[PDB]
Amino acid sequence: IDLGRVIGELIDHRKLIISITSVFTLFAILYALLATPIYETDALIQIEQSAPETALLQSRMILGKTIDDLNLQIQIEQKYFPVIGRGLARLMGEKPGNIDITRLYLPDSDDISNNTPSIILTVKDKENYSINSDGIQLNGVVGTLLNEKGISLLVNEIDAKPGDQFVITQLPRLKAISDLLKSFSVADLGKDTGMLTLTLTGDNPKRISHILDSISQNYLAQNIAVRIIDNAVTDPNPVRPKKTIIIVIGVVLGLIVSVVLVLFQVFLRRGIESPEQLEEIGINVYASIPISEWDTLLAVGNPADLAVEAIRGLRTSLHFAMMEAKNNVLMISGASPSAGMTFISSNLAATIAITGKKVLFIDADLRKGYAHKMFGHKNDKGLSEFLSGQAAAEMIIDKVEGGGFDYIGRGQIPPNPAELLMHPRFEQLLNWASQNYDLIIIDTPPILAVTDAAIIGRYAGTCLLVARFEKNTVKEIDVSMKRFEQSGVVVKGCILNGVVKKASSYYRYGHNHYGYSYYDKK
Amino acid sequence: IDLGRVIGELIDHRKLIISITSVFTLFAILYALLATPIYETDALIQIEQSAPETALLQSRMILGKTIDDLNLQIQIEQKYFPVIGRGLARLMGEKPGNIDITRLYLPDSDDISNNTPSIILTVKDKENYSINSDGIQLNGVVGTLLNEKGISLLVNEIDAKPGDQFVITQLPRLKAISDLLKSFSVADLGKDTGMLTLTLTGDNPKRISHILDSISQNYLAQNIAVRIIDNAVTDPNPVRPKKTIIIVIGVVLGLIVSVVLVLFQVFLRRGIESPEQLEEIGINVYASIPISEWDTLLAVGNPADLAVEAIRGLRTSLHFAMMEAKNNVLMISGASPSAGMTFISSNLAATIAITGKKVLFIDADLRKGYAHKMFGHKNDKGLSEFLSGQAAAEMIIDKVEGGGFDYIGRGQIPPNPAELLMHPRFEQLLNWASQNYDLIIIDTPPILAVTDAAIIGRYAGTCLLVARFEKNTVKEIDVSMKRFEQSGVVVKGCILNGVVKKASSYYRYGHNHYGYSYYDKK
Amino acid sequence: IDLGRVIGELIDHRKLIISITSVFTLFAILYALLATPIYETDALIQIEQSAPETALLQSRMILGKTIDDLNLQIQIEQKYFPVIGRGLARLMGEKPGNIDITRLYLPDSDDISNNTPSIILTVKDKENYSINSDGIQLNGVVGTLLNEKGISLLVNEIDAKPGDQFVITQLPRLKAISDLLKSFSVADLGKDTGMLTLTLTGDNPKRISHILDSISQNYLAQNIAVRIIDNAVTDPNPVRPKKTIIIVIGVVLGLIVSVVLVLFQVFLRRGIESPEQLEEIGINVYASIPISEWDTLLAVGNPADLAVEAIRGLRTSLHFAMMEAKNNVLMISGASPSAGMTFISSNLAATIAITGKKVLFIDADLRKGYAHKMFGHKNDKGLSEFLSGQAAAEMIIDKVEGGGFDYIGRGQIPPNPAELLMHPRFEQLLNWASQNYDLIIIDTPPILAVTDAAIIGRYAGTCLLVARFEKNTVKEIDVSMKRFEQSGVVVKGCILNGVVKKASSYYRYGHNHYGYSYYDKK
Repeated sequence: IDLGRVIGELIDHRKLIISITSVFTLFAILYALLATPIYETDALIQIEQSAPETALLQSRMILGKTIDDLNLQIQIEQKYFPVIGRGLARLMGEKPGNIDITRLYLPDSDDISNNTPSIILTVKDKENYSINSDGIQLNGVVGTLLNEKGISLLVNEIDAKPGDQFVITQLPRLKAISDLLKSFSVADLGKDTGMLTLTLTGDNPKRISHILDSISQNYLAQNIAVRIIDNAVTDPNPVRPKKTIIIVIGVVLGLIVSVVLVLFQVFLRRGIESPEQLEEIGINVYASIPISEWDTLLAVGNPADLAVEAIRGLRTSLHFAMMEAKNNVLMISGASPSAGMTFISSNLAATIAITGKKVLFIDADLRKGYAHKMFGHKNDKGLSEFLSGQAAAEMIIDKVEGGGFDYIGRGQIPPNPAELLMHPRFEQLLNWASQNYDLIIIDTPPILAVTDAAIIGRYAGTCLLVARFEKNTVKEIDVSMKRFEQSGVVVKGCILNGVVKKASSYYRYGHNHYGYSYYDKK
Repeated sequence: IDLGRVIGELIDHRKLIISITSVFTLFAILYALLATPIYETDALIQIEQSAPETALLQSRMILGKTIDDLNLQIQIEQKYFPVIGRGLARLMGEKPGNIDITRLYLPDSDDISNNTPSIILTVKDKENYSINSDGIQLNGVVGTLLNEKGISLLVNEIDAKPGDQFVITQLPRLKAISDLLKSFSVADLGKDTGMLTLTLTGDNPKRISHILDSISQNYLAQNIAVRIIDNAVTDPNPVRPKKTIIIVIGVVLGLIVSVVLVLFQVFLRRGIESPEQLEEIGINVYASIPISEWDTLLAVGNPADLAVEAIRGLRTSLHFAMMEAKNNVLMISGASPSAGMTFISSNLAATIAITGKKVLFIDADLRKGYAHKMFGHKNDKGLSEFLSGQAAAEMIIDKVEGGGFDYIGRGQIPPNPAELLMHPRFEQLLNWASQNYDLIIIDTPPILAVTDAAIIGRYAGTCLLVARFEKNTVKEIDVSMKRFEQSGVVVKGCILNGVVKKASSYYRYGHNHYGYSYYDKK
Repeated sequence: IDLGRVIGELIDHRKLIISITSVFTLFAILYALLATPIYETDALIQIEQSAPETALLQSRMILGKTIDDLNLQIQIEQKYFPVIGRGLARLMGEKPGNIDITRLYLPDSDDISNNTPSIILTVKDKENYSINSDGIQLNGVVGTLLNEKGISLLVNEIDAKPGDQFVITQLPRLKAISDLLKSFSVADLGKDTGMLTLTLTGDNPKRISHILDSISQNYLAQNIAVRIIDNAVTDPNPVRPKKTIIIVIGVVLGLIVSVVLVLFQVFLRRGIESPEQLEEIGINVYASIPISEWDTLLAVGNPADLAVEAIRGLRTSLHFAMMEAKNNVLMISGASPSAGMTFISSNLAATIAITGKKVLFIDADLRKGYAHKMFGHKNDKGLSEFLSGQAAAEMIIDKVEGGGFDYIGRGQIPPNPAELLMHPRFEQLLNWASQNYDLIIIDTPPILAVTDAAIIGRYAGTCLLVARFEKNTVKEIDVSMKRFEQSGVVVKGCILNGVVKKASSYYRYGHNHYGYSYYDKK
């Protein structure tokens, strides 16, 4: 692989790459805008050492005094049902509702796991409120304390709108200490100075400054039984989430994921990429039919289609290739199902019939042939009925309206399709057809599925394989040709079908084999 | 090997990989959820150095005082018969039963090895209990102490349900010290500060906090004859087992074990992977029969089977390959036993007999031929009886009901099978059969087992080998062909049997050689 | 690639390289000249340690005293609508207007986000001024304080011109401290000395010296309740923007961007670079027509053109190449549209007609042929009308005035162009034309677009392909020739059209294939 190859692959997979990168960036931006902002407050303490003082500041004695003074064991959180309800409410300009509680004694369930009892407070108005611990409803008012059902609660100064719910947890003293200790850090900043930098993170900018002031003052009173230089102030710019580094990572992560997925699809695909791959093995490619964007025949409904023009090129190439053959019978056989053989063979018959030639189309796919459905069908007396002996040759030939050629349907699906084609009536039909027509085109099932095409190929003077652009493999075509040759059927060449324009073909090889549209635009 | 090869191997062995990875993850999750949770309590001590104080804290003098104060030599464990009975009981929400014992004097067996005497206490109710040391049953009550059979026991406040057994061990003082010392650790956390961080691990969160408080207080009283800043509190989140790192290791370990086992099976397998391996040595492969999911013949019970369609392809390939031969006798010989020769040869005779040809099936496997059992048999007068001279040719030919062809059974297993086939009656049978039939198909034993096929191959105009997909080796086929050629029998080609769809074949080679199913689904 | 190749590529892409480098340097110079200059003032303090004194200097206590003394919370900025209005005003010699404010109390909106209220002061004259916070207009005079609409303002000594607007923000105390702290740095400069180097950056050289003097004096008074050696003086040379390193980076960045863009265009282009690329595949190139700087024919309006001289070379090469051919019919077919086939074929007919030969020009591009428009047309009865049978051969032949040869127009665009060319009237026309003319030149559509040229090529004794210099690929030509050969049309060779002089061709190959102009300049 070279620079041209990888750049062509990027150009071809640009849509997948952009989609993956864009969804990654969207997730990164949604995270950076919905994650709760965490502020950081700092303070400065003058020590008259400071290494044992650092461990004393983070001790449960100093921090425990802060939990008790500020009631940090009363956890109050705004209620939001999703994991994004808090982020989007902040985006919508909704100010976070807050309630002040000074006394909270829950019945202390203290079960196997839930050591943190919780209730749900629903704001009814500015004054009164409701409480539901486990469905037990209790109505309370600011001021008057509540002592009912083993639940003591004192809510002061409800600052919110009616309908706001609040999860009120009474976490144990050690947990409240452990939460404060996890967000509280102490540094020396000079490693020799008597200066300690107390920092505290949290989602509430005002609350974390009151806590850090309490920690500094409780440590101050404890030491005198030291100087506070800078009291705790909260940085108004949140330190997390760091939006820029999250979005940039979302871009880089989306890009590298896109590349490795594209790099795998390039290294794992085995389908045909160009007619050159077939010609490298010695397989003559007579036409490359591009994908048509469009029950009528394409060569009649849209004669100017880019696919029909490539079929006209096949017509002229076949005319020079079909001379010096045994007979005027041309067999067309896809290598795999859904290769587009009936698309090519029926439109090829149309492009040759308009040239004034008498063409007979034989849908000899007794298993899955649908040429009768496509042309309009008196489905009785098809090819099956003729091979079985219950129909004459003149009774199975029909004319296509949007055609120009005669066509023979497969008939009713026989139980022994391969055995019917071996009947001598089949060769007698082709010998009779070879005298009343200029060209006989025969659709056959794929040789890698059944052997029907090998039997029919014995009576055809020219045999062509139909390969799908990306669905069929080069070796798949080579096995198909060798299977025909093993049964005495020489394949004249292959027809690549369903070619799509790709930039990687333009850089790996010097051509894309898609075809130029050519008309005066009017 | 390339990326395509390894990815195809992963796709083919995905079931083994997923099974191994899933059982590894299941074991890891069962360990992470059944291992007893171990909590960690910590304390803070202020030293006014601290390096000799660390060694004094872990001394048997300080720790020995703790063992005596809290009776740590009385080991009490809830009784569970399996290694998982404690884990699952905790999962089921069953609270662990605990009993308080203050006096435990066992008869002190002190034998060669068991220096730790043990008894089994069975809770009968809230008040009384039972005791069985070595089968000697003793009934005791909370309160009143027990002095019987040299066993002193004082159980206080039994907190459990009736039926809970308890193993009560009286371990020596040094062992109790060694157990505490193993879970007790001392650190300085500043390497200069007078701060010591005493930590203690254990399965009981309340007990380890009482022990660490005792250690701190016994060290405190001993030093004043120092300040305890933070008393021992237990972290409610267990430090072990670390579930996430155990499960993630279970995933990674299952994956790497799956890969190396798959990597060995890929590097150790020698069987045929595709018909290309045979054709690389110059062995013509006339058909690749896929594995049929299905005593009737497959070509009659299910004519539309994917295996029968590949046999129809063999029929058309054989017709073109059998012309220009000496006679109409086709010999089919597997390279190894259970290669599927009789599956192919009997179904091939059916697919050719429906074409209106007279086919004779000769089961010339006088050792293990079971064609008579498969078709319905008048087992008397088979091929053996004819070669021995006790049966006429017209008396050994039988007709298959679900057939269409005539068949000759092997007969009774002769003592000299190879010698019977050398009798001139065998060639006279084939010369007679060659005049009353269009094709004679002969089953023969594998040439690498016996020489019966080499003898029969002298009279057959066409000889084909049947190879099993993965069971037979390429060289195994090459040795079989060369052994025939060494005896004057030229093998026309090979028939690969039992092909299964594999993604690795699609990436190593450009084709899988399995065959496309082709029918209108109705 | 070698030194010659890369140097030739640089010479050929010199215009793109110079343009990119020049726009990069222009942006860098505009940045270096429009970015606001930032001055740096420094002071020297003598400490009698200095490590805790450094942290005390940057404390909010010392810096907060400076904000209050100098009213640093009153932010005054000259109003400029663009991001360059301040830079260019400084370039134009306009001195920055400044107003002195001592009292600023805004109504303190304090909404969700905007914690910094702002107003807009518009200077009306030396004495009075106007104020608009949110559209509310207020008129004030220097001296007399304003207390209206909850806005307290005291503006002293307006030094500006009437019309100058000023954004007056009252930022919070912490923000003003954070802005000063961000630009204030303290260093020791000896790491042991009692010398502290206080430095302060800012856009106002006089203001930053007053602030740093305040910081030094507030720290001096605070410490005595230390020696100031060097009072704060501002370096008159701004420390930023560093113009030289910005411009030099603009040069280097423009160069490396130019190189990588040129390096990609060289590695991504696949078009033909020289006639040697075609001859390496075995394609005979009979002429290389250079780009002509110029509805008349080029070979008549400017016979001395460099393109016409190369066509005269094609004429002499064709004369030697067209002998020993079946007939005197020459077909010319571009490989892709807009290849210049009609430019070459019509001018080639002119250069051969002046030699006294009778030439017939057949515009057989029934889809997009415009030869009739170029020569002057009685558009009725073209080639289409003749093939359809509604026009005689003698009625479709016309004479070109600026010609010398006869020409046949395409006629009205037929619905079946490819089918009309297959009519036997086409060969009868050429057989008749071959007897009344010395050479017949036939324009045809590109073979990679439609098959019209393959049909016409069957009756032409010589067939040539027209390749565009850079638009067509070598493989594109090779596919075109093989498609003709697949239809029984042998292409005699190719004609490279639109060649442009390039230095890289002179270094990769030994020639540029552009052609030397040759005339006596008079």
